[PDB]
Amino acid sequence: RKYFVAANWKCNGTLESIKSLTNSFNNLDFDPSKLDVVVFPVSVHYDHTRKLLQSKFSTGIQNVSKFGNGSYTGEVSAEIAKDLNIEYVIIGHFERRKYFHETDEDVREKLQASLKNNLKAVVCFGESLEQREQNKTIEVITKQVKAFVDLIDNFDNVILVYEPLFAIGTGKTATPEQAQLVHKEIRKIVKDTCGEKQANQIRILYGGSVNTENCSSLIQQEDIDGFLVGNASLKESFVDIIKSAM
Amino acid sequence: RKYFVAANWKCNGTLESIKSLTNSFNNLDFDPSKLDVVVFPVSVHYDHTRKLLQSKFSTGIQNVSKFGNGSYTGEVSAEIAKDLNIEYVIIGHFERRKYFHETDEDVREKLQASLKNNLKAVVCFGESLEQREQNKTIEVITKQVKAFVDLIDNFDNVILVYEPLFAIGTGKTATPEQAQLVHKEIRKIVKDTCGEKQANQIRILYGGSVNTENCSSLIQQEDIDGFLVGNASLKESFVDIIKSAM
Repeated sequence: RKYFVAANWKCNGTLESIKSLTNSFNNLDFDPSKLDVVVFPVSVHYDHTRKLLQSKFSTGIQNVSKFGNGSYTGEVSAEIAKDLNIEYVIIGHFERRKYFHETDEDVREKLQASLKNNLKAVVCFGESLEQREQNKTIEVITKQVKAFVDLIDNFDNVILVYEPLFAIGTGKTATPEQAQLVHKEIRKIVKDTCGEKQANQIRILYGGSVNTENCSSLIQQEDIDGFLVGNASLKESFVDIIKSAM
Repeated sequence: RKYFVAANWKCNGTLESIKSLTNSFNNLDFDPSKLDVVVFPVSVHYDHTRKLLQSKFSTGIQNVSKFGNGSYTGEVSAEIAKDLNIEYVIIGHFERRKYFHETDEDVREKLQASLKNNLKAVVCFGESLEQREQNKTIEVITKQVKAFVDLIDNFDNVILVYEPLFAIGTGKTATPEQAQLVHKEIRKIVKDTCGEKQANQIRILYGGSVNTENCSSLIQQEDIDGFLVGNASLKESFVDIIKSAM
């Protein structure tokens, strides 16, 4: 199972900060055939970032439309992404489910659209704090994963990301042990619905808060195949996070 | 009052179609100091387009975030738009109100963020068929415009667009006279809430179906200062539509 480390720059960056950042990133010597390292800049920053990053680095966009080409002002369709040779796309990130009312139905349609166009997809899901305290974690995640999991035809092209919302900006922290449990269950769902071969083939990333300090203990976990890094990916120290997966 | 002709390519285009289209566009000879012509490509297409189009053409993006930089995956902030020297942004296009639940609230915050960052904004609004059959046109439009009109500090940097939804995809057609009445009322609203000077300065574009045939009859109208063109702007004949404003 090939490790997957992704940098979700989210809504951050300037042409200068990116030029400076990608420069550091490029100094890290790693074998792309042994590790997947993806960077997701802001859509308008894609071209700039892509030119600046060396081939060993994959690039994608933080969101894609559930509709195809057509009258949908402000959207980016998978057809357009394909035409642009954009490799990955993030779908269902909690920030979009939260602020932009994206639903599991949306996540499903977006995934289907992405795959139909040969885009690799990093699909996110997770439970809120309320959901965790009510002890509905497994339940919620099962409903979320089962909302799209039956569309995955190739388990190398779809990467799942567990976002423990209950730990993001709530004063709480997710421990490697806790993530390991959830990951194991997420993988179990995939097995029971797609098969063991698939379940062992698909990468499941930790989408919680990752930093130079906790990355090693997290990646160590059996069912944690890497992570979707937030703010830490906006600093040069991100390479040390990539290193912990080499 | 300087005429304003915009091309809202919406979610359309491939690197090749754009290369070809901008080619035609560049052939049109016009004085940018006398006429404002703006093209709004897909975010991931901005750069490609900007490089292909000549200086005489202004460019912008079809949407902008109501938040600033930070944790908002998939969004583009005004701060980022400014760093990239993106001149215009479209806000409140009915397509984002319809499919992406953008509210007047969202439009206000997006406009504010836009101006705060020195971006020029093309703000859209308009009533539905249901709302027109109930004779609530002026009422609805009055409510929409008054949701953001007080934020306008420079009436050259904000462009209003009246989108007659009741005539978009309903089989009905808006006549230059009908549009004119609304336009006059919209301007009247600005006059009373911002002053006469401002009112005669701000441009109010027609956002309905515009084509090589009806553009002249529309631009003729007193209070119609140009248009936000859709599918017609994806064709070479778009130049003719520009000509009708020269």
